[PDB]
Amino acid sequence: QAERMSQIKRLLSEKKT
Repeated sequence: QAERMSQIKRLLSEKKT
């Protein structure tokens, strides 16, 4: 729900953390 646990899995996105 949070942009936290999902954030760890968006390493494939263009430029996100």
